[PDB]
Amino acid sequence: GVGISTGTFNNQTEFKFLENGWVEITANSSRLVHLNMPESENYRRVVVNNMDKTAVNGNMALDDIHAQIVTPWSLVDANAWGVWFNPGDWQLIVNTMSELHLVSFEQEIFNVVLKTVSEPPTKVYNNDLTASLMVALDSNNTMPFTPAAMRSETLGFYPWKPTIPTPWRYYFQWDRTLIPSHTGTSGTPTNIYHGTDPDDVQFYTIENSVPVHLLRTGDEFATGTFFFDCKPCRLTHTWQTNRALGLPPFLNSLPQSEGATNFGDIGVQQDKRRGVTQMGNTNYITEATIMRPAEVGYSAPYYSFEASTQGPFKTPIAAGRGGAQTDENQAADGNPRYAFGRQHGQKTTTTGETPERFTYIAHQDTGRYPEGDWIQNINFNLPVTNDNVLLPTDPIGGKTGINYTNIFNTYGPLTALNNVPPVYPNGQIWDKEFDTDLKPRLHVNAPFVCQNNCPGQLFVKVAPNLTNEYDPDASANMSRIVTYSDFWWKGKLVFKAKLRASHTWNPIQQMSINVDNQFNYVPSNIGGMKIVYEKSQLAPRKLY
Amino acid sequence: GVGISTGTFNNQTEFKFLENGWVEITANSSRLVHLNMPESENYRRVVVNNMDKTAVNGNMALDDIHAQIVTPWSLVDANAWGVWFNPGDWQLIVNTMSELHLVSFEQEIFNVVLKTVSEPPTKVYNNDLTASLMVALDSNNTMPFTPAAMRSETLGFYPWKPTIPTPWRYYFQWDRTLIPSHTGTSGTPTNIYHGTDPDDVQFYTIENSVPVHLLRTGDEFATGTFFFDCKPCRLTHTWQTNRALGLPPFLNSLPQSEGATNFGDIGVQQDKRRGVTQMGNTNYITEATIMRPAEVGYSAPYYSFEASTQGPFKTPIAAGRGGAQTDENQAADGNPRYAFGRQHGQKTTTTGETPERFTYIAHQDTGRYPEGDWIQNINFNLPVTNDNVLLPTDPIGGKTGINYTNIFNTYGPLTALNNVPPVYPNGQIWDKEFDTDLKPRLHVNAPFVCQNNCPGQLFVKVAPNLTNEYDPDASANMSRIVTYSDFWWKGKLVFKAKLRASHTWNPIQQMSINVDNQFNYVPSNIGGMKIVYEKSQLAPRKLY
Amino acid sequence: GVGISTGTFNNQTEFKFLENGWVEITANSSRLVHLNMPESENYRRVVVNNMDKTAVNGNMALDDIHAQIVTPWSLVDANAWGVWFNPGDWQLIVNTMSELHLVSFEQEIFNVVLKTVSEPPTKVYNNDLTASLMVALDSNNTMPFTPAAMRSETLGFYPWKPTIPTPWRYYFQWDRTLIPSHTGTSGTPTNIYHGTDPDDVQFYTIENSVPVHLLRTGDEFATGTFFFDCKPCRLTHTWQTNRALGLPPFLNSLPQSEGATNFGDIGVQQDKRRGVTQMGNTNYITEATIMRPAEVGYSAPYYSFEASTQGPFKTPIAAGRGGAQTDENQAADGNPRYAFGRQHGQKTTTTGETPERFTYIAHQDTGRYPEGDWIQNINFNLPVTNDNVLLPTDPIGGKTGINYTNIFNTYGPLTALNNVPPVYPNGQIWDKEFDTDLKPRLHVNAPFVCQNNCPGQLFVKVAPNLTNEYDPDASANMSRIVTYSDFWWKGKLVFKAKLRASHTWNPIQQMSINVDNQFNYVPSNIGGMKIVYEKSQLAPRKLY
Ligand SMILES: [Ca+2]
Ligand SMILES: [Ca+2]
Ligand SMILES: [Ca+2]
Ligand SMILES: [Ca+2]
Ligand SMILES: [Ca+2]
Ligand SMILES: [Ca+2]
Repeated sequence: GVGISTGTFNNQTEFKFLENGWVEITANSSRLVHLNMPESENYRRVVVNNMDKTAVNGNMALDDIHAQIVTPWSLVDANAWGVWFNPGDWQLIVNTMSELHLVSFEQEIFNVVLKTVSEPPTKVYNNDLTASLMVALDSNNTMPFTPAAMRSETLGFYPWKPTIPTPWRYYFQWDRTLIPSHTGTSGTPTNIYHGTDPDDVQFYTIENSVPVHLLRTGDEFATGTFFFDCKPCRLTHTWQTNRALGLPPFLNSLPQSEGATNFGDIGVQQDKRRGVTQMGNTNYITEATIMRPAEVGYSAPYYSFEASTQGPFKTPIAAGRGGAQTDENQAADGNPRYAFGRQHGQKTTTTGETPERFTYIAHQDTGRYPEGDWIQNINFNLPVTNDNVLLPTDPIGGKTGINYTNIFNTYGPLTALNNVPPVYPNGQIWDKEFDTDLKPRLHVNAPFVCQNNCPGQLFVKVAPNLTNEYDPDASANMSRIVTYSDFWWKGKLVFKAKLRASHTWNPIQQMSINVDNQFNYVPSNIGGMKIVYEKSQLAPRKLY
Repeated sequence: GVGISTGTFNNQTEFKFLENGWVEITANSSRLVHLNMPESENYRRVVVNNMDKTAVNGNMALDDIHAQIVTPWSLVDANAWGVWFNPGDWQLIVNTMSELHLVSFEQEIFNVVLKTVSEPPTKVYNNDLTASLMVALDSNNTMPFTPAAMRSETLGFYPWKPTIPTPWRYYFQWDRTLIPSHTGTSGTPTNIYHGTDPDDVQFYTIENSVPVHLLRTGDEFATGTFFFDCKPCRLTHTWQTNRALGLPPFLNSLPQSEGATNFGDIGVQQDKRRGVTQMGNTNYITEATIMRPAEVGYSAPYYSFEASTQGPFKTPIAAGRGGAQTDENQAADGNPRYAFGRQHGQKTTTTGETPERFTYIAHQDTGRYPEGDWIQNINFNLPVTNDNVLLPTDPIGGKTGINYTNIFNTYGPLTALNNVPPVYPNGQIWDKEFDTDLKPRLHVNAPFVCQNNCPGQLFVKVAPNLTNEYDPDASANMSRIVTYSDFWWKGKLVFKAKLRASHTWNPIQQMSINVDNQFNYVPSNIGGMKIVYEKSQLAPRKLY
Repeated sequence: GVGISTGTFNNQTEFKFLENGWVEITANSSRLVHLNMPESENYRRVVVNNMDKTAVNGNMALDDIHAQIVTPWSLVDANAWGVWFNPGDWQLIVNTMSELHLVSFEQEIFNVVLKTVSEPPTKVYNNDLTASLMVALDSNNTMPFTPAAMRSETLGFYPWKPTIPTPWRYYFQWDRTLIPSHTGTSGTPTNIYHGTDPDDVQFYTIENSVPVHLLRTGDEFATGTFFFDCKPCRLTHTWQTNRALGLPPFLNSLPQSEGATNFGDIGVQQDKRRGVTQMGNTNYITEATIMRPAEVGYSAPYYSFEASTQGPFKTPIAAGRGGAQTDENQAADGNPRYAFGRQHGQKTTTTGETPERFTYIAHQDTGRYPEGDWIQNINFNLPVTNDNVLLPTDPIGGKTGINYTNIFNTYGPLTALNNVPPVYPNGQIWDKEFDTDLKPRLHVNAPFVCQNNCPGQLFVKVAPNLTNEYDPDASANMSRIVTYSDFWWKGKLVFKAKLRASHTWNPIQQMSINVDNQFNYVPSNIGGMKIVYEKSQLAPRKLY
């Protein structure tokens, strides 16, 4: 009914402690989504082209060619930590728990309203009570999956501020070639957009693949409750790298007085020691030689682009880096860098139109430091001669800036690593699994990955508001009455975490407020706000 | 439904006499609350600063520094005697009863309506039937408690006049220093606002702490019925001060003829009398010496400011004063002074913008008269020499205007006193108890204090009315359609009083109308009105 | 049996999460108590006397006279946080919970062993399997209560290090006088130890008041399980001082641009404002004038010694202080200062024999800053003249260093304050209540206070090991065989805490390890260790 409300705004989280310390966190989100009528009621296929840019020689990475079907539908996407937990709850979940399990997820659209604008320099807005807002929910997932969180196009992270959905659009198959080159490269590299291969053509439309519901003021649509099925994320980090795995060499000479220079001592000739190693040659048994069960971490090619059918692309790393030898200044390939607008973090009161960025660097020691790597000649005669050793300092291919470690992959049967950690408050939450016959061991964008099917996509769109003049048989773009619309949105994501227990004697790391961050969690005398990213795996944990 | 009313205006009290004379007074209140859209849809943190003023030297008391979170929500507060009883009922409850007990309290919001304004010099108002009024009810009390009655910001005291709620805002932790000084004080006293201590930072938002309900014309929200749990107020006053406690000395010579100068007479040398005293020294047993069981009242420091973390503040007194030696002209520390606007008392037809004030002076003799105090030397040799006596006339610290009684506290185990009386029609009714481990024996602002939890707070706010243009990703303050709203409010406060009985031969005090006040309870030929404060503990009562 | 163990060393804590988040923390403690034979098998009455010291004039505070009954029994006391939680668990209990409730407490003595020493320069130790260790347990509390934790004489805070019980001794009634004096004081002040008043003489002996159990190797004694009955401690702190209580003045001019100097503004003449105050005089309504319900905190006399029967003693304060204006440098009367040895904190590897000290300064803003206090003349005419104001700068009694605030007590009916917080790891846990007819509202040494009866005291003592020569009828101190003894001790203290929930948007304070404290929770290359004190009420909480 017009004068009747059809739902309830609620943005309240709820920790429900149960038996055996397994809390049941119920995060509720409500927002006031705002929505205008499409630029055109049509589906368009468009090609983005920037030859000129990549045509520079030694500029291949700045490639941007591609094609896309530009649907007239907007997409309401709430997949991002910043939509379900304020900083206050994120500090709770991160300090006290150890593992999170995604459980359900339900959402509805209530209190819909549609209005229409009129001139002159004085616009006038009046309800159009018979108009309709279209909602459609691709539940089976006939529609291609497009996680908005990857281009900061999710929902507002502040409950007390309106928000908006993103215009949906998806990738359309296209061939394209482009040969790599540096600056000194002579001539012109084949840089061409070939076109399309019919065998891979796929044009989707909501109309034909999903049942669209029309809603009027008095209406309201609510999805069902979906239950995720997939592995538990953890909120602990490991630090033991292959070098701190096992039983330490038994010292024979323990130091006799406190002193930053009083080191105990193994006390046994490197080649007279007992133990095991994989070096059939020597009899040396050092910390870098002894034999650790397997290998934490792996070495992968850095800033290497591979390329197929549609063009060059970076070769994703799952380890990253980190360390007393990074400090974000040394931030290398691996550590993800988030760039975002005012809706999700950047100081609202901030003008100018430059994104806000931060490079997340996890607490886990499982990435590598290439500098220290090296390779010796099987014979193993040390001190190693220059001819028998290949360092990260020696050039490869003849390039001064390229070393062996730059094309090195050490990923093998004995590799062990962890899944990407949650990145509050800009990270994705769940991601759909690849429909390939052999799937990845992890997605580098999401902590959780629905095994079976992921929740479906929810699309909305303001129904066409025809005037009194209209003739389809004409080429002229139809003309509609200006009509925008506002409606409320409310989801409910429910994870089930497990409490933590202290095993150490020493206290551990804990997220906390200090005289230094103190002002990142309060608004400005203007009403300015901002959400500063938090790390999510504070406490350590034995790996072996 | 739009064309349907959803409630009933009722401002009618009801005394329901039961068995054993224990009436059940049911005061009902209805008002037509009026409400505009927030200045900004944001929460702001602001600091009030008036260095300049307190920077005068000998001006510390006029300090006004502090910080506050300025929420975009209004608060409907009906906590004040002037909202539930007209003068007519207040005369009833005060003349015939003896003790009041707070019992329940329920309230609802019915008949909501939202409108929108349009130009030119001719404004035009039209219903926006799809718009929504937001109501939220912090029942658990997650929200900080802010009794409006302390700044005359409660609801209208006249049922036949519209009214409005107050913009909510609460105190935000902040340090600050300021050294006391008088005029002759040389140099500059450390007068600085230090800032904030993170460890005490608390930013609350309704959105995240309470479920907000959206209402449309056809909607209506009603809270539940809460049952207060706390001590009974009384409507009698005591007069016996330590000097009229017990068995009077037995007179030996009763006067023989009427005469303002015919005093009877004890007839026994002050040092040959029998009885008890606490003066191990002397053998004198006068009315000022004999031993009364305990001590009615206590002496406290007057116009003394103490100071902690956030600045100087007056040290509240719970006794006040009063007497044939006050007459409000002598009104000292203790007696509260109320200052208020047209909504609650000041003559409506009165122009100019100066508040209306009155200093309430209770009927109970339990305060003190410092003038008459004094201290003698243990030896007790009278007439007391100047060296053995310290009077309220002798200067302390060397200040001509400061005497010993000015820093004197006589509050001790034997102290007895009463709880603050009801102050019609500007006084608060109930107050929430301090969440401290050791609580006060009384609040000096409320007669009743909920032991457990006090009724929750009700906040309302006009939902954002977005136009057709809006982009969150921009720093510019959003722009909304002008929208105000009106709705009805109705509460029901139910106390349960007990009737009184005459024990004396002489009649007692009674509130009544006379040729002198006669025109404070009728309107003016203009429609002018006003509510004059009434005392509430008319009849006397034996203390011991 | 000799070759049979009679118990189990266990120093393991256990958090048992139940329904509604109310964990059940079970702290277990085991230690290897070590014990020698008494210096003499007799009870002695001794008098400590240091006239000479206090006889200095202006040295009264350094008084140490008293008498004591020196029993031949040792006392095993485990009353101290440092005995039940390592830092690791203390960080858990403090960061995640909100209130603790003491629940039970049981303890036993198992695996007893007695040995005996023999010469020459070569001592030889041999089991004396028939010898006996005496254990006695004053359960009814016939014995005077002596909490060892007040002189750092509790049990070892490290499970992997042996420990020892304290020689028991208790206060014996004695009169004594001593007149206060400063340096310039002429002549000699009456400084005398008067002796004893028979009417207060009380000589207690374990033998006559408790059943002593003899134990041999194969024996083992276990007490019962006692259930404490007393109030819950809290792990939150308040910050609102009278100045941040209530509804903040409604600002009329909110600032228009971010700026450390952009303060909003009340915008209404200090004497034209509405509201309530207790100043019958003026019409000013400032933040230091308006009327707050009651008064958080109280002002008490500082570094004031009172004196009765047995001599001068400091007048304990329950508020302390703290603030941006203390920093421990300003640490004044109130904040307790702990001094301790290697057994409980001081760096074990540290030589020299100076105690380790730290002044605990709580997070709660409920103490005062005397500097800012002041008093005005009732008339209230500001700017305040020097004659009408008495500041903390003006001398009292004629002493340059004494001001009015130095003898000021503002404790009155309206006072509100909290109970002392837990002081890890040197603080006492429970304390016995005074057997007075009117008891204190709090003990300043313990967070918990058994209402009924406190657990009883456990005393141990090595039974007399007579030689072949012995004649009681002789004055010569008997002669025994040298005999020491070792035994194990194990208690189990069980509190029941309640989990916490986030209400704020901003994260809160949390105990945590950082590059700065990092080495206070790990041992030294020598085996050095130490326990650094932790604060226990991290998170804030609305007071009103
Ligand atoms: Ca093909
Ligand atoms: Ca690390
Ligand atoms: Ca602090
Ligand atoms: Ca009177
Ligand atoms: Ca006596
Ligand atoms: Ca503080």
